[PDB]
Amino acid sequence: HEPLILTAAITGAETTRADQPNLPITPEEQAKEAKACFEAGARVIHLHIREDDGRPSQRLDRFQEAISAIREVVPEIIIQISTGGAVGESFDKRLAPLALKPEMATLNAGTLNFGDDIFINHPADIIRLAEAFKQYNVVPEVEVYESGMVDAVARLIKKGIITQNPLHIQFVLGVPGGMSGKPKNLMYMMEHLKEEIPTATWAVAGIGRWHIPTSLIAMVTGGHIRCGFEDNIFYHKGVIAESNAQLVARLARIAKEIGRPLATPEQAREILAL
Amino acid sequence: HHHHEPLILTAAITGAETTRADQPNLPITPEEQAKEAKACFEAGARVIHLHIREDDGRPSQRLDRFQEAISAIREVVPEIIIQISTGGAVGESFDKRLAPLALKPEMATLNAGTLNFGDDIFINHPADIIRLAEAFKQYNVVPEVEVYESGMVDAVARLIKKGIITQNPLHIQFVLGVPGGMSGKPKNLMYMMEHLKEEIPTATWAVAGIGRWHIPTSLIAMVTGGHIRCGFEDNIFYHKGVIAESNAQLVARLARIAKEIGRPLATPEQAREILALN
Amino acid sequence: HHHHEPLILTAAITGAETTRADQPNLPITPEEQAKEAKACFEAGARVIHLHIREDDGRPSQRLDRFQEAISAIREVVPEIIIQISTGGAVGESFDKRLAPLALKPEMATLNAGTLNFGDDIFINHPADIIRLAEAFKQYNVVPEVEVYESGMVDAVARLIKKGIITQNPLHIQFVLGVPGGMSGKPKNLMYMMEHLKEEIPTATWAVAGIGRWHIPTSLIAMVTGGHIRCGFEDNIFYHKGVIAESNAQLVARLARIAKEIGRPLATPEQAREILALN
Amino acid sequence: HEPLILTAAITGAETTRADQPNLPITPEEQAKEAKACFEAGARVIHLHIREDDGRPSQRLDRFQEAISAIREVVPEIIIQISTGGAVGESFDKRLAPLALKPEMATLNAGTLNFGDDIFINHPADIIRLAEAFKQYNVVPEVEVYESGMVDAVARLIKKGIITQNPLHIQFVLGVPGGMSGKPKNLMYMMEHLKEEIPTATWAVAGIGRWHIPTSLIAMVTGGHIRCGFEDNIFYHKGVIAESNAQLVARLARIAKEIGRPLATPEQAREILAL
Ligand SMILES: [Mg+2]
Ligand SMILES: [Mg+2]
Ligand SMILES: [Zn+2]
Ligand SMILES: [Zn+2]
Ligand SMILES: [Zn+2]
Ligand SMILES: [Zn+2]
Repeated sequence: HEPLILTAAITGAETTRADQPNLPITPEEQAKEAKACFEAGARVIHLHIREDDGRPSQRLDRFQEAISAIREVVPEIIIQISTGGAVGESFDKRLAPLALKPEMATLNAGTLNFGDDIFINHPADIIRLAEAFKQYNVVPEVEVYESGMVDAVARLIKKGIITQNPLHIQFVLGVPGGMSGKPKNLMYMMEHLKEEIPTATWAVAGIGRWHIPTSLIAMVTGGHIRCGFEDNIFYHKGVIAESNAQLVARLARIAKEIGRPLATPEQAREILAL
Repeated sequence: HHHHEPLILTAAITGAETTRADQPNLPITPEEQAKEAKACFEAGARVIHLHIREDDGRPSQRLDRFQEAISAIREVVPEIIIQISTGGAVGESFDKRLAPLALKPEMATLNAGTLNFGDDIFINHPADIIRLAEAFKQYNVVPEVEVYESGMVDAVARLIKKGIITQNPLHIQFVLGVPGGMSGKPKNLMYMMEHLKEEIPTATWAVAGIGRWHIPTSLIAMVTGGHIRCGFEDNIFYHKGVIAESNAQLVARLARIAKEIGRPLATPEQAREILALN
Repeated sequence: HHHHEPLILTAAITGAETTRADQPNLPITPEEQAKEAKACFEAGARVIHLHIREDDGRPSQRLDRFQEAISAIREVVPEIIIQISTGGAVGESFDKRLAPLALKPEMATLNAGTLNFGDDIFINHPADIIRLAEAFKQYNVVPEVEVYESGMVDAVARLIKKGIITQNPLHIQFVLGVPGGMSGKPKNLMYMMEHLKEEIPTATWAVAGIGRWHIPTSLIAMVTGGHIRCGFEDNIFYHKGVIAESNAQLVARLARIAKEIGRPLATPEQAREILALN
Repeated sequence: HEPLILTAAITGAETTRADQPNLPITPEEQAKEAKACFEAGARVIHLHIREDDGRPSQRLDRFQEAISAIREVVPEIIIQISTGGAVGESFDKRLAPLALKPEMATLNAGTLNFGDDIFINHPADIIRLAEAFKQYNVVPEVEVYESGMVDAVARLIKKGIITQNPLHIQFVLGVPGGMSGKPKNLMYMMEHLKEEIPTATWAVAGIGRWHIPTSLIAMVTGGHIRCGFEDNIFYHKGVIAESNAQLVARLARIAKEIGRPLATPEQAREILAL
């Protein structure tokens, strides 16, 4: 019965147009998808940007273009920019777009092996990013891939480095190298978070095949849900999705079947302390 | 992966306690139960969990009335599995609860313990559990073992060790949300499936969520390989404060959610195979 | 951190079922119980969970005999907390189980549900649970609420919501390992403490592990802030196949383990504060 | 009732002689400590080496000296060499001592932030180390700091990269950056491992204040236990330990109190598939 906030992670850094022909790459494509997602029930867009050639971008001008396009089509949507970017990107380039003063942005809470590579978040870089969030008055969404990252975040809170309260945690489950999205895991994580950061709220992203199991557990445990091509390009096993909005709409339908209302924009901002 | 695990839906259409005053759509007579069973089957149900009533709504244990209901359902929907309750109504004698196994249904419930049950006690004395287990062997009926608490899993495992229950694979029905029993919160259903895997590794399972626990138990079962029971016996509401129109309406919602997520419904043949009814 | 959580040890010295034939060292008479209570206190126990017996070993509920035992224990060890059982023996009437609250002990048990209990049923009808809860208020006695299954936690939480139990903080005693109840495996004790934290956030807890579950429950409790019950009522063996020499021997082992790990034993004053007995 | 294998991690890479005056640094000191630990109940020594000045070493000659000294005092002990070394050490230097053909050695299963630094185990380096274990016929002890590392190891098993069965996993709990040693966590990890790698055996190391909680849970769940100055220099809060053997002996006493037998050398080798 608690409202449900749906996030659409519409582009990401890695997904190709060859694999997912409906992948939005340009600001205009991203705005069109954001409108469809909003109408389907999404209240947050998790935003990565691309150059026209499809390579990942960290350019401030390009971020401003995408943010402006999305805002103009759906002024009420929450635009959450990524500070993760493409694995391997320099930390300075990942941090810089906070200067655009978005409403929300991601804050990655640890390092992990990530497929064939390593997604690096050095402890000193986490601290400097956390300080930049404060300086630009941006509300973090803290990305957690493993149990230990919750404790790490709790220590940064204790030290006064992360002062946001309530803090919003995004469990990102199913990375090869990170915690999987099996139900035991999501239950463990929400309970672990409740022990360590009792006032934190949470959402879950389930990569690939973990999208459905994470979503259905979150539905009935008060959690919020992320979906989209950044995490999963398939609507069913072996069946490419038509759009990010198709993925959002399924979650909206399930919420309607079970009687869990979707958050209004106002409710989403209240819950996320925006 | 859920795309490869057939889902068995059970409709517990009548029960012992639900009233026509609370749920105007409650099926009471054999004819009414047959009609509802057919609609439930068409909506995706493969098992009916059957209690019977007299025409005036009183719970019954009579063998003639059980046969009337069984035959009515079989005549219109022979494909569905008719699972007889041996739990019956509040305070019923154990003799009357056991007797209908002599009708040789495909399946019947075997309650695995005693618990406080609302304002009363649902009594299953250890010696009676044993004689009921013996009756399942005598009459060649497959049990569905009803579990309301952790310790009932251990109790069943002891009966298996003692050779009192030899059915393998054994089917366990978690019944969660009784006032006096374990609730249907997600932590609990996760705990129970994992506990069952430790104690009875080859057992299969279903969950029934009483009242407000219907939705949480169903969605967890969807994505953990469990099977799902619904129906007026357990829950008369489609949403909080919104009475369900029929048992089939409840079944159809579960079928729609399964279809959304790509989990196939068991065919009658698959339901019988999974439950070891052939 | 365990170095800062006092540990309350309870000795359940006699019980209703344990026999002198199995355990030659079992204390039966008030004098024997007093001697054992003193030795247990010296070994680290702060609470005695008291059942009484007639001289021939039969379980008793008589108020004159309860007063005799209580007084005998108080005379030699006034510091120990004497917690009266209201569970009593197999099949005992609820009237006789309730009556000793009129003796106004510091603490008494309040059994939170019915369960199969070995070959019998331990009956706690919902209406009787309520009238016992009412008696705790009438006689100004603090309850220790005995929980054998998950659903009993929910039942207690409902009585708190209804204002039937107003004791706060409430002390819960998990009793794990009864045949018919939840076992004392580590998964279970972890689940139960976490479930209790969700449902009754301010409750404190202890664990009793019947038989082979004594060691697993004790070591988990040591490092999770729980308190620990031991004694012949629950377990007559020091090791598998090795009879315990006394209840104090069991208490002393727990005290030694606490000392090894640096967890302090509660003083009598701390035990009373924690249990809200002042 | 199942036998208990105690491991003594006697030296490590970071502990100083100033903080723990009884820290063994030289091969001779390490041999003396190993004998005392063996007599107290230890069946495995987890071995890091130091130069005489106390800096961490990866020199093959120095490893051979330590291995020889320990072997000569207690021929029956199992000598498990570390391939973790000091955080920041080159992977080539970490891998090289496998050429000495020890009975067992550690195999770190992932990257994590580790205090102020990052303990790096690139996916390609994990693979090459796993292949070297096979080439030198060394049995791994696989070090796991987070849930996701279990899945990662399971994938390497599926691919035939890790073929050891039964595989021995060491949960290392309490690193700042890794999973903590709280009871919920250890219970979760043993159950998660049972789901993902059903025939694996396990031990736990609890860093610092997590030594006691991890040990007592392991005692009664069939797990094995690591202790020692590498992980914890305190016998009680604020009370420096006298020796690694003191730490081992407490665990032996608790095992004796509860009736869990210590593994004989033969039993330890059987359990660990040596
Ligand atoms: Mg399109
Ligand atoms: Mg010395
Ligand atoms: Zn992203
Ligand atoms: Zn029924
Ligand atoms: Zn008692
Ligand atoms: Zn090491």
